[PDB]
Amino acid sequence: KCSLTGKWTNNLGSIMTIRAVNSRGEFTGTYLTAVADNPGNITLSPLLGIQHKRASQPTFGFTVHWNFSESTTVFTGQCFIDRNGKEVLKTMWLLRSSVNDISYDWKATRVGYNNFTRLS
Amino acid sequence: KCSLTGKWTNNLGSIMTIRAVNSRGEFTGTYLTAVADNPGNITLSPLLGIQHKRASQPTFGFTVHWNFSESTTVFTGQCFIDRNGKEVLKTMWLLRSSVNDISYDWKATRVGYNNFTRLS
Amino acid sequence: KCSLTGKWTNNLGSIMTIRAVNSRGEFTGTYLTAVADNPGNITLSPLLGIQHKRASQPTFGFTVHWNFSESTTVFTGQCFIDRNGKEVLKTMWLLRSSVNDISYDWKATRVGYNNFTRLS
Amino acid sequence: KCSLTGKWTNNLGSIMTIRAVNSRGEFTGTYLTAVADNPGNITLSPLLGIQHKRASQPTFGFTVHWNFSESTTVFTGQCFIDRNGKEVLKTMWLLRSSVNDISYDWKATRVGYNNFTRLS
Ligand SMILES: O=C(O)CCCC[C@@H]1SC[C@@H]2NC(=O)N[C@@H]21
Ligand SMILES: O=C(O)CCCC[C@@H]1SC[C@@H]2NC(=O)N[C@@H]21
Ligand SMILES: O=C(O)CCCC[C@@H]1SC[C@@H]2NC(=O)N[C@@H]21
Ligand SMILES: O=C(O)CCCC[C@@H]1SC[C@@H]2NC(=O)N[C@@H]21
Repeated sequence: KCSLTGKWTNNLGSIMTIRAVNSRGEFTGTYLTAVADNPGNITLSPLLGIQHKRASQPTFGFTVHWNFSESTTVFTGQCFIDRNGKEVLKTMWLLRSSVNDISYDWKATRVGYNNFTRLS
Repeated sequence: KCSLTGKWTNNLGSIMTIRAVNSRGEFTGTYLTAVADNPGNITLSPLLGIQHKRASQPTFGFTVHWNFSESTTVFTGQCFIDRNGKEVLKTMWLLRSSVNDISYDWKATRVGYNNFTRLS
Repeated sequence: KCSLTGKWTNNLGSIMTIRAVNSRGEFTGTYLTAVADNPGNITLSPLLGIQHKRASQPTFGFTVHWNFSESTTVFTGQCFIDRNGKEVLKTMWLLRSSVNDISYDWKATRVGYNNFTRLS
Repeated sequence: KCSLTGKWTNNLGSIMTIRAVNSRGEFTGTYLTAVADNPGNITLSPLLGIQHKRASQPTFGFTVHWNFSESTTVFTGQCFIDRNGKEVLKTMWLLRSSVNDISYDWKATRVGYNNFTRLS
């Protein structure tokens, strides 16, 4: 069974650390992004999410509340286990920026991908 | 100040309730989707997320762990307040399906929008 | 049968004209966005796309080459007709910005929706 | 200057062939996807798009009209040139399925990425 607990890195070099997954599938953790709109401001930021519990290759989602900007990212994906037991998270994300008013909403959401593997 | 705690409906007819937002911006709630891949299976599903606390029109994200499928959705957006104090959540979402192995990952993520308004 | 040829407006106030659709489903047209990163620079921009021909409610895609920035948008969606013969294009888009090198690629793609109705 | 003319493969193994880019940046080509909802049906399919012309690392978009389904995909991205002259297309895509009526629109759009490099 793939659990999100542990430390992961992604293809951009970001690191996240996920704590214990509870019996509902909820987890917390931290996220250190390698990149940002203003990378001189980056600080470690909290995440909160839910994975499925029964599945060996669960889907999941989490939210990162950036501690250094007004933005928020959500990630969703699936944990896959290889025939050799190696785990990969395949994800996609939406990065929501804060805009001044509803007339600017159209420009507020970026999209992308990230592949994660275990640090150790 | 635009608040997330309370009862919301979206443009598809789905409803959600969001409980008290704590000092870290974290919240839980319950989501009733009006639509699904298999709508005869729909059950109430928990959500867990984080909003920004200081901002009057905060960005936020949350995860919905569907209790009736192997899928997961994440929503991100911003809470706007107009001149008369009417709130709207402008959101975008990613809906992740479970696929059998990594070679099917390409097809696993749907995207869309939802505009939420306060029930009553 | 839902036709794309003609003049459309979307929920942001943008307008487009689409010319005759050929036997292969290919079409050209002109797009006037109501919004931009630098709205003082907006000029009319060409579009080029393909729809399905046989379907009464065809899917389609088109590219807009912005004539006033280095960005490009793609739209995809479906043309629906209701009981009274009213057409709507339900679309989603990706807006690609130019970045300096591949290390900035992660931030280069915005996503959103647009609903179009026929002008007159 | 990166021109999209030539043959490319992506990370899923798909192949596309792009013909001459005209002075407006328009191009046609063909796309042989490695994967599909029903891979037993895959046939070579046409594409039509636009790239920017002046830029050495242009943004672009194109539409693929699948010749074996009612779906359409759009891709947008940028062509990057390395310090060694090697070219990569970084893209993201929206895959629009045909649904029966507007009430199913919410489930009709998949999203993903693709990285392309030159065949030869
Ligand atoms: O720029 C900000 O204000 C917040 C940081 C955003 C970093 C994004 S989240 C999606 C992508 N994946 C990462 O690991 N980092 C970037
Ligand atoms: O179909 C499933 O297995 C889970 C339900 C998915 C419902 C989606 S989430 C995005 C969109 N917004 C809604 O309120 N419902 C749909
Ligand atoms: O800002 C630019 O440089 C180009 C204009 C982008 C306008 C976008 S495309 C998606 C959305 N829908 C519209 O009608 N306009 C915006
Ligand atoms: O399944 C279909 O009806 C049409 C084929 C879709 C193939 C998609 S397009 C996005 C992704 N990238 C590829 O090279 N192939 C898949």
